[PDB]
Amino acid sequence: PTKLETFPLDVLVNTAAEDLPRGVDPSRKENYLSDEDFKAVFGMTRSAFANLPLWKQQNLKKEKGLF
Repeated sequence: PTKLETFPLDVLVNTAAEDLPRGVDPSRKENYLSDEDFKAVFGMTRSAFANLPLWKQQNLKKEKGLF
């Protein structure tokens, strides 16, 4: 599929739900971070993060303003 559009970390964290770009799945904001931002925010690979239980992915994101 087409490579996902990336958005700055500050935009994904600080945008009202109603104003979120239509192409962003609000439950998977991490997928729209650049690889650099994902690494800075989570400190692990995308696949390692995806292997954590869903509730743990969400809980980590909540504190980080991404869920």
